[PDB]
Amino acid sequence: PTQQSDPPRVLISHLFPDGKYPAGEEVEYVNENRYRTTSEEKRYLDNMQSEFLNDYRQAAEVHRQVRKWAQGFVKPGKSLIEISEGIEDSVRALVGHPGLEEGDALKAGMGFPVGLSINHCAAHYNPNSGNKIVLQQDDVIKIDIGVHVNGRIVDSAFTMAWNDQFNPLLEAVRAATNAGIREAGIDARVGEIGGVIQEVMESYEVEINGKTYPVKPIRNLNGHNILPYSIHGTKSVPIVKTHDQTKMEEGDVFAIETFGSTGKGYVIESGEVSHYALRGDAPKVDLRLSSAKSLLNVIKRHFGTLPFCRRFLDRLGQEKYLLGLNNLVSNGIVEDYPPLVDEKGSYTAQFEHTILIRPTVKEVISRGDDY
Ligand SMILES: [Mn+2]
Ligand SMILES: [Mn+2]
Repeated sequence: PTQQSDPPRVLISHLFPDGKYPAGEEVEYVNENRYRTTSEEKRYLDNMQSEFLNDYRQAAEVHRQVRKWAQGFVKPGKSLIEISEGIEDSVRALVGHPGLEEGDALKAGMGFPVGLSINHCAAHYNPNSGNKIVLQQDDVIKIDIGVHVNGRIVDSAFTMAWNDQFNPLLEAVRAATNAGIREAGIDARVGEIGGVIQEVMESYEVEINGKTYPVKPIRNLNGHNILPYSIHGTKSVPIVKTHDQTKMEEGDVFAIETFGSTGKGYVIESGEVSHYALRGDAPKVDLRLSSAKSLLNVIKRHFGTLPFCRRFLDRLGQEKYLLGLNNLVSNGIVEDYPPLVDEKGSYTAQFEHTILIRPTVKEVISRGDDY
């Protein structure tokens, strides 16, 4: 009767005609916070933020519908460019914002670049223009998609593979992410969550080419809280046990992500850079390159503090910007985020959800029937 298309092009509001988007997985807080579910005070407080919640849920439903398409489309033989462009075009169509006029991408659309990270690369790879890389049968790809509505950013990610030998690695990381999500809640201490994530993940091992490898958490990667128009707040959620005693609090939003690896369990920056973000705390700089000054205005007027990638500049007709972009990075105005890799020959996997720590309940807003 009324369904999404292939690829997704139907405005999400057409599929939810009352303008209300579905809640994600709602979980009661445990023990001394269980009173929150039925507390009239906390229910009224939660209801004050109905528009915030509904925007978050719109972004999460777009995320689900686009990743459903991706899960059916992405296979060996597809190019990274066509996958990324397919995801991006679907997100923008569903939210109704082409993101070409100044300010339009800041209303709704991509929350950050599409991560398409293969094998020993765990994160922060996105093809730049002219990229010709095609997925192979023995690849393990992490697809990290961000959707925002009015600056409410849903960050959720999953891994795909086509050779069954990798399945235990994917299962390990999915299980570890789900254990971290289960531990999350008001007053939970992030370093203790990390220990639970680690215990679950390290209970897995995977045989690759005749040798058995323990699955190791990537110890220098972590989840984080999410702020308006800003993917990273000040709080971290480690994926190993640490003595970070920071607590989750009412009103927080967290990206609970875990990464597992058959290699060292540690990543370094390596490879072509595609991902960038304007720092809200950028210092004052006497910019002399005309092209750094013009590029900064393009960035502020189109992306604000949302992360962007090179192709997001290319599609705005920017052609001579790499000098200026590197200058804004060197001057501390824009941060760069190079691809992150474990050792050559290793395989890494990622699963991630966004959770809302509401006054009443925990909402795993990006949960779907897929993961
Ligand atoms: Mn992510
Ligand atoms: Mn994240």
